[PDB]
Amino acid sequence: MISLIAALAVDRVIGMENAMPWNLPADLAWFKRNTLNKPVIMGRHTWESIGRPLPGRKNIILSSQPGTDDRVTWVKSVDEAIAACGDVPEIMVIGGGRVYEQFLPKAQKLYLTHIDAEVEGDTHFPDYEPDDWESVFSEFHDADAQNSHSYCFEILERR
Ligand SMILES: NC(=O)c1ccc[n+]([C@@H]2O[C@H](COP(=O)([O-])OP(=O)(O)OC[C@H]3O[C@@H](n4cnc5c(N)ncnc54)[C@H](OP(=O)(O)O)[C@@H]3O)[C@@H](O)[C@H]2O)c1
Ligand SMILES: Nc1nc(=O)c2nc(CNc3ccc(C(=O)N[C@@H](CCC(=O)O)C(=O)O)cc3)cnc2[nH]1
Ligand SMILES: [Mn+2]
Ligand SMILES: [Mn+2]
Ligand SMILES: [Mn+2]
Repeated sequence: MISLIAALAVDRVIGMENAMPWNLPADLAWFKRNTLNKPVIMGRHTWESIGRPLPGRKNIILSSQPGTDDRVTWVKSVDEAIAACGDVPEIMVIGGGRVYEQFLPKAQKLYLTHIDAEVEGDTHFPDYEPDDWESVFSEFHDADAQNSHSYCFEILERR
């Protein structure tokens, strides 16, 4: 099974200038809990944005060019990325925009955080078709002293 995990600001913005400008510790904790002990697939730009391997996960990087770091696994196509995960119950696709586009048609589950924040961005999560997806979990949180925007965790499953 393939799942996508992402945090979206208003208008599906996910990034600006190869960064995420907000800081929501509760959402990073949600990301870690839902990805730990699973393989994670990311594109090269997202690898550079994170800047280090994510511990406790098999890190698989898509790039058309040879890898430059043997602490992670480098692959050259979507099918190779999936194969490199082996026989696991759930593969997590962690972006960015171009990678989400390619894996969305193959995904059974979306883990989305909706952040109540207006962000100028240059990268968006794909338009998906709402009729294709059932909401199976949602949890709203008001802003607090640690998290400066309200946010909603949602899990959707392909109908
Ligand atoms: N809010 C969130 O949840 C979230 C999550 C992830 C990322 N982001 C943000 O998203 C932005 C990065 O997204 P992006 O769309 O620019 O880039 P991306 O999807 O992270 O990376 C694209 C790169 O991945 C490689 N690639 C993708 N598909 C491939 C394929 N089928 N075969 C081979 N290589 C492939 C290519 O690398 P080469 O050029 O080396 O061939 C391509 O240039 C940043 O702003 C980041 O902060 C946000
Ligand atoms: N909901 C969500 N939020 C995100 O921030 C996110 N980020 C990415 C890609 N970028 C990043 C950037 C940093 C870290 C990171 O530092 N993660 C630590 C945090 C642990 C914690 O804060 O409790 C990790 O070990 O996962 C992960 C992904 C992909 N999907 C996402 N999905
Ligand atoms: Mn092929
Ligand atoms: Mn197999
Ligand atoms: Mn806000």
